Amino acid sequence: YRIEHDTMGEVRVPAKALWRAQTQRAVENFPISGRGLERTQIRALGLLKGACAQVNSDLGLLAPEKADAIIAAAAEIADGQHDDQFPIDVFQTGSGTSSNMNTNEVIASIAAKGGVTLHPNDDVNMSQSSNDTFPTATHIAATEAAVAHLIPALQQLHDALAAKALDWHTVVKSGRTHLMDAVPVTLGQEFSGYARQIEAGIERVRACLPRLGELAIGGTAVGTGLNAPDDFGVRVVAVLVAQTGLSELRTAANSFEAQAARDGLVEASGALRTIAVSLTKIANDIRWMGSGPLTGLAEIQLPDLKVNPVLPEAVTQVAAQVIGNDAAIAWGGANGAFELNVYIPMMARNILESFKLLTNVSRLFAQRCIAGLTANVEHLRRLAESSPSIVTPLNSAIGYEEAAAVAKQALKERKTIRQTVIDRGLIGDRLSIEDLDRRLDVLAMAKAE
Amino acid sequence: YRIEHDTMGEVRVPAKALWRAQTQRAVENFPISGRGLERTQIRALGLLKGACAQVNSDLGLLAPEKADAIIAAAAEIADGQHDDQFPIDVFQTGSGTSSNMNTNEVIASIAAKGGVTLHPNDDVNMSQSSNDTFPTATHIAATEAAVAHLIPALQQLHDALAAKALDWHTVVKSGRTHLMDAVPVTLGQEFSGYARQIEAGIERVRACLPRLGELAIGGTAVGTGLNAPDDFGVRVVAVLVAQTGLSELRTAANSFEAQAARDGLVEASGALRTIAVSLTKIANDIRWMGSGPLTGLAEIQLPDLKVNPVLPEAVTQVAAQVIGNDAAIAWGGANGAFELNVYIPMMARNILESFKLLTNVSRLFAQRCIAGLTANVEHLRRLAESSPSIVTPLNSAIGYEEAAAVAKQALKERKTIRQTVIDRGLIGDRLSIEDLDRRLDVLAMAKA
Amino acid sequence: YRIEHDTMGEVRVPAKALWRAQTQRAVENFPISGRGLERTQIRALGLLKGACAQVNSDLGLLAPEKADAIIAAAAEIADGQHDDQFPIDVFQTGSGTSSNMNTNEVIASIAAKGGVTLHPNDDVNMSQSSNDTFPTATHIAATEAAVAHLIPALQQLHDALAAKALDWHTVVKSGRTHLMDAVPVTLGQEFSGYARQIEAGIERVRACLPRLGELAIGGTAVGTGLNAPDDFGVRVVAVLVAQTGLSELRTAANSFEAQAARDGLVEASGALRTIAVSLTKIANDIRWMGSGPLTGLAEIQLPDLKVNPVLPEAVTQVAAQVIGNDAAIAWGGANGAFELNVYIPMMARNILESFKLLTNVSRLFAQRCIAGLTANVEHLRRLAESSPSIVTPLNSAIGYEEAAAVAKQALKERKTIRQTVIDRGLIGDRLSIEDLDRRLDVLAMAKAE
Amino acid sequence: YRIEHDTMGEVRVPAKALWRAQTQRAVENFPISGRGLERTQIRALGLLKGACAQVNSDLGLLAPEKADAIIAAAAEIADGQHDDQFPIDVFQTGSGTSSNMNTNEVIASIAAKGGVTLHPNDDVNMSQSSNDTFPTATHIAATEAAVAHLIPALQQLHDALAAKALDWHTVVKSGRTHLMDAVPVTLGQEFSGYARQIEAGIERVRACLPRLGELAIGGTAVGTGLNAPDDFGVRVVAVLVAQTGLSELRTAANSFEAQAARDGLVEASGALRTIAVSLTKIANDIRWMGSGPLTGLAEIQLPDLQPGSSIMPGKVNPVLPEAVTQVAAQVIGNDAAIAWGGANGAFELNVYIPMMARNILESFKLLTNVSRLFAQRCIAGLTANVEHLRRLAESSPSIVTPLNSAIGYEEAAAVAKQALKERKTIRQTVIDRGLIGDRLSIEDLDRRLDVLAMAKAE
Ligand SMILES: COc1ccc(S(=O)(=O)N2CCc3ccccc3C2)cc1NC(=O)Cc1n[nH]c(=O)c2ccccc12
Ligand SMILES: COc1ccc(S(=O)(=O)N2CCc3ccccc3C2)cc1NC(=O)Cc1n[nH]c(=O)c2ccccc12
Ligand SMILES: [Mg+2]
Repeated sequence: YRIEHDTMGEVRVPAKALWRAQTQRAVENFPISGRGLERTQIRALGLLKGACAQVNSDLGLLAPEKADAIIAAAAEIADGQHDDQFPIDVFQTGSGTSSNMNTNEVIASIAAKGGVTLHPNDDVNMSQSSNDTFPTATHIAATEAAVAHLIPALQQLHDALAAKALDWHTVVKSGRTHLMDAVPVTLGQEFSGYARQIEAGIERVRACLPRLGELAIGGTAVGTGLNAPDDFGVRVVAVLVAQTGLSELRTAANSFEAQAARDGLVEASGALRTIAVSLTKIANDIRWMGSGPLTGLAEIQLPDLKVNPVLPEAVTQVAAQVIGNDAAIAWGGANGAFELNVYIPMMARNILESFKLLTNVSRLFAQRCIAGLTANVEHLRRLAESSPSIVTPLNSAIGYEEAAAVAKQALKERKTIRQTVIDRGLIGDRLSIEDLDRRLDVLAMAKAE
Repeated sequence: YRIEHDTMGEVRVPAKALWRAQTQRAVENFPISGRGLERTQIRALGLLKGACAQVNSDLGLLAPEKADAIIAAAAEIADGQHDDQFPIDVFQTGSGTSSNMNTNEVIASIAAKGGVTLHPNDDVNMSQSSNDTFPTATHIAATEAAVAHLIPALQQLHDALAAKALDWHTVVKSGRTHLMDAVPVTLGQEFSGYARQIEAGIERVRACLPRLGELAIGGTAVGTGLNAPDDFGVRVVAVLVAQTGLSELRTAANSFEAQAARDGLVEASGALRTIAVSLTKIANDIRWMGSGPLTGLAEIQLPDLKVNPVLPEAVTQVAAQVIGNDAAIAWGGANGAFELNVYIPMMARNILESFKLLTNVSRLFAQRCIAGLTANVEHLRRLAESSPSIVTPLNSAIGYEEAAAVAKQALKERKTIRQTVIDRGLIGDRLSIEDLDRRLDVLAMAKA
Repeated sequence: YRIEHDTMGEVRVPAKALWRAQTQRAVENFPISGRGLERTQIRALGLLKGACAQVNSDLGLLAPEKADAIIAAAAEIADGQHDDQFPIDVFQTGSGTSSNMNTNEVIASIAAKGGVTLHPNDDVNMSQSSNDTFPTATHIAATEAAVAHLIPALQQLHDALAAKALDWHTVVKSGRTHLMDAVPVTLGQEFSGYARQIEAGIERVRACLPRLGELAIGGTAVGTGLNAPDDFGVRVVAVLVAQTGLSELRTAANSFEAQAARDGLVEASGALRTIAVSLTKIANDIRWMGSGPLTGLAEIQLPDLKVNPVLPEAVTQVAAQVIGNDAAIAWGGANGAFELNVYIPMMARNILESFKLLTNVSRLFAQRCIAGLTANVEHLRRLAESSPSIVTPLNSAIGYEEAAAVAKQALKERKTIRQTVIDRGLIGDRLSIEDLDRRLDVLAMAKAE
Repeated sequence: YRIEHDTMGEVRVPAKALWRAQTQRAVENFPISGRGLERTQIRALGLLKGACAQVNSDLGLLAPEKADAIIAAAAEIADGQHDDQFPIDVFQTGSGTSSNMNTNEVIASIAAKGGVTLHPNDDVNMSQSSNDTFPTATHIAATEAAVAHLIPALQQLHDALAAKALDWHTVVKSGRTHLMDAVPVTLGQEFSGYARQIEAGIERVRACLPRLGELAIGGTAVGTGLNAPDDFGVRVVAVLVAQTGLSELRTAANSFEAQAARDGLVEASGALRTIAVSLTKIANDIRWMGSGPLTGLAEIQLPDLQPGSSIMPGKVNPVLPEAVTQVAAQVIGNDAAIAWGGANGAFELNVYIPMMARNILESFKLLTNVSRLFAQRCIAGLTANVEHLRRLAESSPSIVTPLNSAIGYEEAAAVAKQALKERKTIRQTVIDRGLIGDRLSIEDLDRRLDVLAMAKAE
């Protein structure tokens, strides 16, 4: 234990900890979840403190020797060497002040090892406030999770779904509407639908990026930029864009909206919620198609990990969590007051978790489920050919009444419509075998080649 | 009190009604909510039936006499002349087939009044299925609601907020963070923030239009187009765009996705929910600013309709409704199976209600609350003159070190920056009283 | 099109409208949804005004002739005679003061026609405020909906599920876990699970009644009872109980909690949301059981209204709406300030609609779906007797290696496990035909009563 | 590291790991959240495995030396000694079978260190299945969180709010409706409302326990009890109640409902969501009451807990109401996830258990922890600005009403007008208009304008 102090007085701190007194106060004040900032959030805070020290150096506001020590410690934090030094709960002051101070105190302690004296709030927090730094880090983490992780993961799932659409282009089967037998489709067509749902999901994430990428940096305490250079924002963003390659990061269109609200996180959660909705439909269909092996639909076989549909269950459970996280994000989003929205840590936890779950589960689903599905091709075609649904094209030749008798007999004898029409002696007067084969071609009915 | 014949018995229908037997069976099957389709949904079904008859006539599949009569009846339906011939509950067969058949039967009856006999299914439902029609009318209605009603209403609200941001550009007041006294801002700056939130809301709606506008029409029963002309979708969409002026209506990118899912309504509801979140923050700040006149902030006076903030209460209640509607839409969205999402009538009721509530309340908020707000300028300035100050704007007069000493002593002795500079005997050749006041001026601190 | 004079100016009021100037201004101020109060809310406002006039008369505060006029007018409103006289939008002032005034004006106008002059405020609103009346009417309406309408409807559905569970006691079929074939159950056992879900739903509704039936009446503007008799609450409640027979109605435990919050509505919506969850599971299984007639499960046939499962679709759509309404109620619930929660009309619309939809859809589901279901008995037994899941009790006789071979051949050749064991020549000293029959007794494996 | 053999080949496992092959496959199959079971779930799985081995011994199905070794290992898990041996993701197979096998394997590995061979499946999973175990452990954990932790934390907040209600019994202030000035109340009355909200919240938790405490144990794979003793459920329950003292644990009313659905978790989340709604109203009113101290309401002062700002050095923030409102938001989100998993079961099994368990147990923990912090570090230390509140109440136009019968509603309205315009008290404005006289004495006025009497405190 070692003694430290802040504006309010003196505080006991673990002796070998890189954090200081404000972080220690926050440890004692918020033992709520036992969970702190994620690696992506810590990395974001590191990048931002580095970019801030760079621009403060560039405007000759910060001595070069201090800027260099900050930039080196900030590199260390962005790299992941210091996660053990961020012990503050997610459920902290709603501005993220506490985690901002955590980053400043940890950076000061790293520089102190290299023999450089930094003041956490006069050097490491120079030209900044808690109010604009913690939301900036949150939007950097979210932008990076959308562009570098989620979109590529959904592109891999899209590609696995589109590959199946192609492989299964002629695998004709019974359509189902309302869960009841309908006119024919192909597994390919169904998988082209699933592929479109994920491609549309990528379009929805891309459409939110012009507002997700907005950074509050330079707005200071209330959005006015008081105590910061007038161009602090555009300079810090230019450093982050050059360092990350994330061209989507940009200065806020309005510095007050960017601090009074987190509407860009609510907007983004909407896209993730819509993806969760798409993945629920895709995973449900796939587990139903794999159902059996005797009493279910037995259309396809899932790869093993009689196989339980374990990846569909993970996907549907992840979707349920994204929906829950979405409601929490919208709740925090609505409840800002005046110059600041004080639900940032909670909203940050939820949107970053939704990004991570959808990313990881989309890759596992694509690789370990979609890629290895095998279709019961001949069985699917036999059912499609034996369905009362395909008798309609026969009504003009044999009449409604006889069409109905053919469907009833085909079902009762478990035979194809073709073999029932022959069995009933309808060939000859009503139509020829050539006519029957044209009318009952289930692949032509599916309007596939 | 006319009696009709159904293939499972007899059906008594009201004599003034234009619907027939299938619609009456649906009236009897689903007495759940006692609410039917809204005007918007009736209109879109009319628009769709007129367009389908036009293309069926153009392809020579439908005798022009019959097409003409369908087109005439459909135009009446689209023009709101029959909003009382659609008695089927919202909570019906999940394809919306019942409401589809309701539209077919009303058109048949209207045509019969002008001497033309139409079969509801073979003529009025020609080239269509029971599964591609109701989702098409739903996306027509939602696209029209977004483009012709919501976006203009939000633009009216944006423009009222932006007008106030300009009026109040130099109306200094105290900032509040965590509800606690903060450095100065202007009422103008806060309104510029509100205006940007509504502008971002319009951008959010605009961004969903490429998917909201996708129509299933031509996909038929399962998305394959069986029993429809190969170009039915593209030709119908072209007629609908021509008649409505809605360039946002488009053929589905994937005919299977367009019927297996309603992801477009889920996406759109997300934009409306975000708008509802923005509107809550704006309405809440405005009622708080008008709070009192004695026990509140008393920053502004709302127009009187001791004024209760009735329009902020209507806005926040609408917002709550849009959040609930949004949960219902997503729930229906997720629960499709194979070739058909069967939550369409419930998802339609919820998205179209969210569009209508946000449109109506945004116009009312803009016109009957925002436009008439008056600022208590002298009160606001007195709050600004009570905000914390910073020593930074003294740096050039006393130096980092003295300024640092001023901040420390102000904090320790719980004094203002201004009084601490005076008490330390800093007034003199280096800093006059005029200079200290100009350096710490509250409007300058707001950096307007 | 008759004319009324208002302080603000003249106001035109429709001819056969019983409302006055304040209601007309509200119609002009809030054109938002075009939907007004529901029949239950209007009846509750009538009930409350009658009981308030009865008590003001009993205490000597109101002339008997004025009290008699109010009680007669209020009875007509509570009888559903004036549902067209409440034109104000749900999205009105959040206390519901506009609707309270609407009731006062309608009563004054009904009394005017009988030669009695009532001041809407001074007489019909005597001892009441603008804030304790509308929530009192909401809680009366909700308590009545729960006790008189929803519980009976749920009891009807319970008894239909229980009746099917009894009729299907020995209808052995293949269990399903993860949608995959599992050891046997009966249709009866599954229906007994659905019955319990609905019985537990009735328990959930009964459990919230102690707080749902709490009435704010007598609290006046802020909960203190200023401007009302000290015993007004207990007196009006005693009249409402004696008149309606709703013993669940009670004074609020705390007069400030009853006006500052609508927590009892949020609690009740949670019970309705749980029922919506139970109904989703029941309706989804039932439509899945009736899927076919060829490519689906084909366990049961639903009665007509190849039959589409239209009532399970109505049920699952109602469940979605109840879930959405539940989210709106909680949102309004959380957002009260100080002495008053100003989301009452929105919360009232959503709770009373959830009660109505569940009541109506439960009765339709019980009568037109559940009562008429018919099981494919012989077919269910044949699949149960043909399932690889049931070979485990052969292990002690022929070994788990030979038992796996029997399972694989039964499935490939679409034969019963019994016929496959015989076909493979396993009958003999290690296994008698009677021993095989005991081992593969699928109904015994289900362990029904 | 150390090699093992599954029936799908060879698996590598951390050396100082007590889990075996199947847990390591699950670690490889499901890298989704990087978050595993919580301490309460692990303890519950320990309690259940020990109760099952006791009953299997009692019924003579499991050799006493095997049962004692499971009981000893299961007690180590329930005591929290092996909280690092459960690496499987929450986002696993929907039954919880992976986490069930994790428990069986860690128990087998603990017993091997003492010279006893346990087959994870045949001995540690005896009479149980892959489907009635995990939901049993979830309901144990959730019942224990409700009765042992949340209800006492709520009672502590209730008691802190009630003590303020009593201390502020006579602290008169203006009421606020629609955020506008209203007739007088006391700060004590408002706090009595907050107290009643938390008390009702405890009633709401109590009312769910008869169904939250229902255990699936003994139902086996599909709810029929096949491969288990007919009375396995009542016997395991009898042991769990005797050992834990948790009287709320009971065998399910219907064995199919208990595995096909998790409606008890949905029901309990509704109670927690209602508490989150109450806490939102209480915390929002409290931060507003403490707002300012110069530009806000300044009704009360919150105890200081850390510095708020560097730019504005002396600024102190309502950090505990902020933590409470954020926890509330998380409970509402978690509640939507639980209901979604709840509705989506199929036939004999609801396969959303691990996700529903994570969300309900977290809601219980956040509400417990934040309720105690709120009671101790915020409510207990609140101070009222008594003179400020009384001044506003004595100057309120709302209090002129009881002058009606003495001077007329018109003259009363002029007193309000004048007092409001000239920033004076109603009592002084009435004197300043020469109203004191024959029909209104100076003590009659003091009696009529008694603002505490107008609050009507019991
Ligand atoms: C999950 O659906 C199934 C699962 C397995 C099997 S199987 O290959 O193992 N199988 C077992 C039954 C059987 C009976 C006679 C001849 C051959 C067979 C072969 C069939 C089915 N469905 C059907 O038998 C469909 C069916 N057809 N025709 C009917 O009249 C009928 C009546 C009621 C329900 C369904 C139907
Ligand atoms: C919805 O599941 C079904 C629907 C209909 C029918 S039916 O009665 O109309 N029918 C069609 C198939 C058939 C084949 C030979 C002899 C008779 C029949 C009769 C069967 C089924 N299920 C099955 O055929 C189940 C099945 N059993 N054995 C297998 O190896 C297998 C392999 C792949 C997929 C499924 C399975
Ligand atoms: Mg004040």
